[PDB]
Amino acid sequence: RPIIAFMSDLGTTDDSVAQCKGLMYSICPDVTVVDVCHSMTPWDVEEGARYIVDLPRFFPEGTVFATTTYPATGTTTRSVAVRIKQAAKGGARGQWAGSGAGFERAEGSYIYIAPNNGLLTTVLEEHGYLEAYEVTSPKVIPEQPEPTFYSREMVAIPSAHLAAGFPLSEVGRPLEDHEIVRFNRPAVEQDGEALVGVVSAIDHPFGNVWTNIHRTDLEKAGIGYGARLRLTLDGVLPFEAPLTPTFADAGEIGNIAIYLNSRGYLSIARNAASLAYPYHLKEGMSARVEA
Amino acid sequence: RPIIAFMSDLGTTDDSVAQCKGLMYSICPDVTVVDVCHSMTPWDVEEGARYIVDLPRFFPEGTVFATTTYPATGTTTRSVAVRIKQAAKGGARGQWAGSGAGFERAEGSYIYIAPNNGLLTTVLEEHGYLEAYEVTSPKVIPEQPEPTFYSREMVAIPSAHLAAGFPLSEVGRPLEDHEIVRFNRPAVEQDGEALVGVVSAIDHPFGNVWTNIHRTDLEKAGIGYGARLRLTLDGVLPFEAPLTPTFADAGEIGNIAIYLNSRGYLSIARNAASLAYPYHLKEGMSARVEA
Amino acid sequence: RPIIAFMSDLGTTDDSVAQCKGLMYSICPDVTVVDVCHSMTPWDVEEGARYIVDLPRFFPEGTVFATTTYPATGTTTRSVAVRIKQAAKGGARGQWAGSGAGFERAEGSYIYIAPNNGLLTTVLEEHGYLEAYEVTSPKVIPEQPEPTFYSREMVAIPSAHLAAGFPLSEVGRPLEDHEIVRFNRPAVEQDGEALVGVVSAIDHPFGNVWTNIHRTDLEKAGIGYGARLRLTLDGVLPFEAPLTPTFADAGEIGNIAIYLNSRGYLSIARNAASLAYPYHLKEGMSARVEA
Amino acid sequence: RPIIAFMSDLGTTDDSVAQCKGLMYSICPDVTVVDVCHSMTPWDVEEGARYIVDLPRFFPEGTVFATTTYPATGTTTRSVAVRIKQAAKGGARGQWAGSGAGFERAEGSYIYIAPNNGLLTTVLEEHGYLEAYEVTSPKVIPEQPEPTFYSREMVAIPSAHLAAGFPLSEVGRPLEDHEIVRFNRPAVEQDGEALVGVVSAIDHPFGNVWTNIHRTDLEKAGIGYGARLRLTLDGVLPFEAPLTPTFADAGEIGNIAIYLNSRGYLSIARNAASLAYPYHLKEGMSARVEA
Amino acid sequence: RPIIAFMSDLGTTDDSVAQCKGLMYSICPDVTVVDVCHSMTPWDVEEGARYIVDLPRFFPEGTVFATTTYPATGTTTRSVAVRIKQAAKGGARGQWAGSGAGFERAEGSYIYIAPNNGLLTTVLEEHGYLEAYEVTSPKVIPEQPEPTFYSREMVAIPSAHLAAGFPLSEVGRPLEDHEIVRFNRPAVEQDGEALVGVVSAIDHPFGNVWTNIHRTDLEKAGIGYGARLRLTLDGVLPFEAPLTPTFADAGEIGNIAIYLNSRGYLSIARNAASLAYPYHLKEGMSARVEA
Amino acid sequence: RPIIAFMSDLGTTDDSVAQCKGLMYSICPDVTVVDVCHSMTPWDVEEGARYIVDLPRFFPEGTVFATTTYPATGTTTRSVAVRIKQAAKGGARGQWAGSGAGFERAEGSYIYIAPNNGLLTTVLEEHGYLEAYEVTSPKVIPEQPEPTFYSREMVAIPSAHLAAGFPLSEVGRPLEDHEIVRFNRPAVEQDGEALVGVVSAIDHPFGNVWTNIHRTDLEKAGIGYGARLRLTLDGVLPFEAPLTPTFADAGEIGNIAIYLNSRGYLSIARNAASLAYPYHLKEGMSARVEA
Ligand SMILES: CN(CC[C@H](N)C(=O)O)C[C@H]1O[C@@H](n2cnc3c(N)ncnc32)[C@H](O)[C@@H]1O
Ligand SMILES: CN(CC[C@H](N)C(=O)O)C[C@H]1O[C@@H](n2cnc3c(N)ncnc32)[C@H](O)[C@@H]1O
Ligand SMILES: CN(CC[C@H](N)C(=O)O)C[C@H]1O[C@@H](n2cnc3c(N)ncnc32)[C@H](O)[C@@H]1O
Ligand SMILES: CN(CC[C@H](N)C(=O)O)C[C@H]1O[C@@H](n2cnc3c(N)ncnc32)[C@H](O)[C@@H]1O
Ligand SMILES: CN(CC[C@H](N)C(=O)O)C[C@H]1O[C@@H](n2cnc3c(N)ncnc32)[C@H](O)[C@@H]1O
Ligand SMILES: CN(CC[C@H](N)C(=O)O)C[C@H]1O[C@@H](n2cnc3c(N)ncnc32)[C@H](O)[C@@H]1O
Ligand SMILES: [Cl-]
Ligand SMILES: [Cl-]
Ligand SMILES: [Cl-]
Ligand SMILES: [Cl-]
Ligand SMILES: [Cl-]
Ligand SMILES: [Cl-]
Ligand SMILES: [Cl-]
Ligand SMILES: [Cl-]
Ligand SMILES: [Cl-]
Ligand SMILES: [Cl-]
Ligand SMILES: [Cl-]
Ligand SMILES: [Cl-]
Repeated sequence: RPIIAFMSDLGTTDDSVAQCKGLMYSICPDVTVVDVCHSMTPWDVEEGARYIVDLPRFFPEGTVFATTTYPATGTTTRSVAVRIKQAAKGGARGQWAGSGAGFERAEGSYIYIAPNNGLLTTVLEEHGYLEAYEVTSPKVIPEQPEPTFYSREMVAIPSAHLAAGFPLSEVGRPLEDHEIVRFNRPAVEQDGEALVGVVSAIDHPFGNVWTNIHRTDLEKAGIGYGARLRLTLDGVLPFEAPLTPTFADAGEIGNIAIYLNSRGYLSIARNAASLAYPYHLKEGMSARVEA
Repeated sequence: RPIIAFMSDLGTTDDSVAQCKGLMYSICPDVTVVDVCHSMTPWDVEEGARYIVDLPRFFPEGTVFATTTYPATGTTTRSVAVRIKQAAKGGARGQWAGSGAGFERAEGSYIYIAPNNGLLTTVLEEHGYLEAYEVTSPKVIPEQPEPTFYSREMVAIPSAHLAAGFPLSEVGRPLEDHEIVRFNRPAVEQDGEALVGVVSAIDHPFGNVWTNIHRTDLEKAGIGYGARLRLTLDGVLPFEAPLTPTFADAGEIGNIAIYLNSRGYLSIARNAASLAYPYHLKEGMSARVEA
Repeated sequence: RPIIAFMSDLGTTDDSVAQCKGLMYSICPDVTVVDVCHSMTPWDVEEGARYIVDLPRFFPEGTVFATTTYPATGTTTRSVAVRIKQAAKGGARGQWAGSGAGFERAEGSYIYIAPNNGLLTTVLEEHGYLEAYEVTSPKVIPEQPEPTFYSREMVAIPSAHLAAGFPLSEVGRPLEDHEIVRFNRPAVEQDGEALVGVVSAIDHPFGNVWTNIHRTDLEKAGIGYGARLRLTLDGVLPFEAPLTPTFADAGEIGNIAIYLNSRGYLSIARNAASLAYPYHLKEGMSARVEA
Repeated sequence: RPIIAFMSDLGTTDDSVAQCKGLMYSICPDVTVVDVCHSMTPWDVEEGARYIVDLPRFFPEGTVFATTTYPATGTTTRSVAVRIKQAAKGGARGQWAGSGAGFERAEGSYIYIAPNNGLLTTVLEEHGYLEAYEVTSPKVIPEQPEPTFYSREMVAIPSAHLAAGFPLSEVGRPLEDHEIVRFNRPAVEQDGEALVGVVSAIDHPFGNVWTNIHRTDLEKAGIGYGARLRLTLDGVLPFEAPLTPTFADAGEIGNIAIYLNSRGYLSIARNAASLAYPYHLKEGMSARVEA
Repeated sequence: RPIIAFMSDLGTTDDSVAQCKGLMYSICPDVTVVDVCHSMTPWDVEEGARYIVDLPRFFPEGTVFATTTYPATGTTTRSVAVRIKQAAKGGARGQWAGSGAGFERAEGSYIYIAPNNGLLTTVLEEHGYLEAYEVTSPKVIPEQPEPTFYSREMVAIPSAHLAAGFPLSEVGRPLEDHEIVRFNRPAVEQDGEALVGVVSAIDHPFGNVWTNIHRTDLEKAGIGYGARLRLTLDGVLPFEAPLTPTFADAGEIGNIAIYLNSRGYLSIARNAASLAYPYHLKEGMSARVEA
Repeated sequence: RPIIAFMSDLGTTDDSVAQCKGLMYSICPDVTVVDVCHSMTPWDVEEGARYIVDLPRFFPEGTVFATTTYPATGTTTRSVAVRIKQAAKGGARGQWAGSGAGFERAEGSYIYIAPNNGLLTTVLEEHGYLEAYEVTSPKVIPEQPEPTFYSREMVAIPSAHLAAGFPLSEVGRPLEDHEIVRFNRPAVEQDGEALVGVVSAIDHPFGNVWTNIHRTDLEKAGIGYGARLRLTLDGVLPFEAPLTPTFADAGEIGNIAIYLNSRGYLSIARNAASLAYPYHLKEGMSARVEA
């Protein structure tokens, strides 16, 4: 029962992902391959990062995360394979996932394999890591890798060797911290009483609006449930709602809800209606909150 | 070899379904998770119902159906879990599904777990039920459920415990019939000789048109295969064809076929062309039929 | 550990695929069902063949390929089931898939089951076959098949039996070669010294442009890597670049790459930018290439 | 130098308007035909009234306003022709139009000729009338009018006669006030101290938002220039700004301006940027304003 | 008091029409320039013809029609200038236009000037002509015409000289009939009892549907006002209504009306709703009619 | 017979332009008002400039050009009224407009009145000017101008006083050169043998592609008709055609034509087909030409 959770930019409109899965079953016959999603904006490492950072706590320990967008495919670049440290609690409150008090996950229990292009930036900062390796061994990758399909050659193939029990430390040399590429994560700016950030994503298929203002940012300003907030979107939209746990707390259908989403971030929405879709609100718009 | 069949409004554009699956594999190591679909219109209980009602006869006995759109997520509402009575024949003819004479399914062989918001209305009407329970036991749900993710906390998680052998009767107290929420199903109206109903769904990806006029409505009007019919849509666009078993019976490509779809309902299409898409025909438009 | 790899025109918007899968697990409890894709243009047998021709070398031996668009559903037409001969190398170069030197596949190791409507044309061409059978036995298909769902009745259901070790030769009588329906794939012509083909596909989600001009057409025109090419699309949009192994060979982000794709065909792209989407480039547009 | 100012739902995509104009020049060789607009939503009598109510103070005395949407063309309905009383001041302030102190207009100086379908409702309200006649005389309309072109037959043709000095009282019998069809224009209500109206128009091509909240509603709520206002559109999008004379009062390009428009109504805009288009704001959406 | 009526494909999005007008006012100081329309599909001679054929009876005698789409601009081609014979009655009934009994127009009273590219095909068929000349004299056209602006050089300019009194016979040599280019007009075909033709135009801005089935085609089939008809469009969508003079005869708003439009052609609409726009009905679709 | 040629950003979808025209006929009863166009992108002074720079040679001397986009409406800014110097030849060759050798225009014969916002930048540089005045006199503008309608108050009103014969020098004080606001006109860059500029506009309704590379730029490189050119659009589209006078010179319909447009600028198009529309080519894309 080893598991590979597969997140790519290959789409679901042809056999690309299927080619990867075939090789995964060829290499690790008893594997379960779980699709994260294959629908990310290609080459957008910051977005792919979002789909992979919250994963470990939800999976049984020993799960391998094969995560890939590879614009540098067919170059001398090689992937990185990391064993993370903290599985890490998540959500609005910061807790373990599961029934009861949740399923506590041990440390050093998940492997991420990805292009060394910054895709694992937030995984590394939010979980830490115990070890990190360049993926170079002809035992886990092709000697002649397909120039335009490194998402298969350099992620999917070796992830299945790792899931079969190939020793992580044998995929290639240890990587020093600085050799692991990171993208810049823009910071939430304290601006007087206000916290100033950005709309980080539109929560599809609902049209909810997610910000990069985390619960840790809020509580450092002393903002918890009940706080009457002004959340200004796009510079000109001063929404006004108390912070509430969930959508229905806005009252009637269509009413504005300000809440902490399931990833732990300040968000805004309408109760059982779309906020973002009718007004064509977008990722990257400004987002400011204050009491 | 347990199965959970998972129908949600979570989409496939981020890791939401994957989080649910990870937890299901965590609780039930031997489980196969089968995706039904995740693309339904959020908060549309009637549409979600369409995707789940026809499923039992196709699945092995003991299958759990985890089915969720959750607009009341984070409120005091709790899920219902039901053991259905009859697996129920289906199709245009009413038969068991599978090779040969079909696979006959024993009574009481499927469980649905769902928000108690009306999603199971047509499940209960067409399959009946033997027992129904409120889902409240912290052995099957989180002690501290994520306010905005009840689809995972109150459906995916306890569905995996049920797959894993947790006694159905122990999830919570029994629910009496009037405690199970139901949506209203508009009836097919008789109008002299005409049967008057609705376009219930556009059949994607083909653009066939499905009505809520059932084969039983037709055979009580005396209408059977070979009958010449006038089927009028949106009030303005009429169509004339004999009633035929299939699309190619219309003759040339693009010719109007009027038929019974695989769910047992009167439908209209073009032979290997799209009907709905060029004329922008939509669900909710009226549908009138008469010999 | 039997595998069924499943390609259809059923979509992922309702329960259609799940109904097939449920019957697959019913017949073959052991089975792993792998989705290829379900998003193909309904009834486009050439597009469907594209999503299935390159699969075998990637999969474990014994894999059954359930591949289906069925616009003749409900007619006297019966499916064809074939055991292919060569797994066949693929790629820009022509190699076995996998780590190290790749994994060689024994001959006669895969079964395709599909409508006899030409969908397997390129599979048969590129792989050959050892045996081909009409699928008629009530042991593998329903005695009374659903008229509008032959993709389930005549492909999905019998594919699961074949995965379960049902003898291929026992599905029905042998089919002679002339009874296996084919489509004609237009040839790559020569206008003087230029190669005149077609855009065979837009490569989603990247927007890359794929032509029907194969490696072997290039090498018999004396076109090798490094050759400066003019490629004109749709008879008006000209593009110029060396033939290179990959996208990054183009240099700056956005620059034109002319390359061989992972399927072995002359393709054209922007480096980590979309070519097709901004210019609304389409499958079926002409592609001419000159040195 | 007679003038006919011409407003219709005829469009500018075929020869319809030119056919009317040709007949106008035929009857009144002297005439100047001025287009108001021909792009109104067909059959929307409220929108049409908007394009004609503010015209008189701008035009030379004696001007005939040929104003027409005619969804009842071809019926026994006959047009109404009225001589209005007050030319009426307009604008954000309420002034005469023109250079210096403006040009005063004598009373009873303009004729409107239109279908008796409510199109002149606001014209009659804001201008009053001295006389109103049914248009029936064969001297001014065709003996056998084109059934589908009453905008020409019953408005354009008789308007040219009236421009040519045909006696208004001789077009047909006097109409009593109750025989002149009106629409009801919804009032601006008061929810506590907030003013609750509607978006009356998107102001093309700028994308400005126009409400039905007039200067006089503002001044009887004690709202003057400089007052800080919260204006919410469609029940969810909030905007905040002082009431100012113009767009540039907002400051930076893109900043919210809340202002009185040239027609005298509370409006909202971005300064030299579009407000409506990015947010897909629409006529008919609710508008609430609070101090 | 001369008039030039100006129909072009120049659009109204820049100064192209204004340049033409300036020159027309320059040549003919006393002229009124009446815009017909400028929005026709460029290079569509058949569509351009529709906008000009019905015009003469509406205009004063001596009017010049300057009508131009010019794909052969800058070539050796030269315009044709024609004095038509009969002004021709029109409408659904066939009558003179105007008040009273209509304005009867004398023979030989209108000139059309146009590219000799077939634009005047239906002008000549319906009005006849008395004389036709090639436009070549440098007294009416530029000595050095702008290669890409023949609509101005070879139509607008000489149209103004003709308005200004330049002898028609002096523009260039006479053109014999076979020297005047004609487009082919597909005939209305008889098919048993049905009349089979085409959707000739969508009637913008309303979305009414116009066919090329003339009233004469109807009255030779015995069809008159009150006849119950089945009118089928695009082959698939049929419609049933009596033939009525106008829209409101269909009864309720949105009801199907089948009528004769103001150009004398069989048409189909909804009563004060759009037919074409919701169902995306287009010009070129087939149209079949029968009692 | 005085003429006002009116170019605004007011659109044609309401009565805005009509309000201006009414005041024009009120102030100058014998005026002819010619519409240039009212469809420019609001506040885009560089585009408005394009619609007004080529005008004078086409109009009779003494014509007044009322040209306006006024984002600074309701501020202390006042318009500028200029008498230009050279009427200026135009077109592919640089010639006078009209029949024969064209209509030669005297110097000092046209007045432009516009916002002092840079709209007259190219008018001034291509025609020069003899005098320039601030428009401030209450004899030609309102004492209380409508804050949001300066296109009427500050352009349309005083243009009609000027057309009536109000002395230009009496509208307000003389303006020094530096007080006349100019926008930056980016230069065509000589880059080796290449001329490097930009796509200046899409020529609607055709989809022709206009560049800012003028005939004077070309001939300074020695490029005339016949020159085999490479015109690279958008960095990646190396079109190849000889420079020819007109579209048809490309040969068959759809073929690429490179030519000098009627404004004197290097352009590219297809013969009687659209270049820009199918490929979504846009203003502001790079444009490079070379031999
Ligand atoms: C939000 N869904 C979780 C996935 C989400 N992308 C996340 O990562 O938190 C869970 C459930 O919330 C419900 N939901 C989502 N948005 C709303 C909303 N605005 N109002 C009411 N219910 C909502 C949906 O029915 C869905 O089943
Ligand atoms: C209709 N498909 C079943 C899924 C469908 N949503 C259902 O629930 O019945 C099965 C097969 O019917 C074929 N089909 C669907 N619509 C048409 C049509 N209009 N004409 C011809 N074939 C069709 C498709 O190729 C598909 O493989
Ligand atoms: C191309 N992908 C393979 C699937 C493809 N449909 C095929 O069948 O070859 C593999 C990787 O190539 C990368 N890729 C695709 N297109 C481009 C491009 N135009 N520029 C740079 N990288 C690209 C993607 O990030 C993806 O991870
Ligand atoms: C608003 N225009 C008047 C027509 C308007 N439809 C009305 O009836 O008031 C006049 C001038 O105001 C300017 N204008 C319009 N909207 C804006 C805006 N949002 N910001 C700055 N200027 C604007 C335009 O450039 C135009 O020349
Ligand atoms: C180009 N038209 C002039 C207006 C243009 N906006 C200009 O300012 O030069 C003049 C005539 O050229 C013809 N024309 C324009 N573009 C093409 C083309 N690409 N191919 C053939 N004819 C064309 C049209 O029919 C039109 O009547
Ligand atoms: C149809 N209009 C004539 C122009 C038309 N393009 C023609 O050439 O006949 C005249 C009047 O008929 C009315 N009209 C047009 N279509 C409809 C319709 N479908 N229902 C009711 N009234 C209509 C319009 O309001 C318009 O003012
Ligand atoms: Cl929604
Ligand atoms: Cl958008
Ligand atoms: Cl237990
Ligand atoms: Cl739509
Ligand atoms: Cl059969
Ligand atoms: Cl498109
Ligand atoms: Cl009548
Ligand atoms: Cl919209
Ligand atoms: Cl003369
Ligand atoms: Cl369309
Ligand atoms: Cl076009
Ligand atoms: Cl676009």
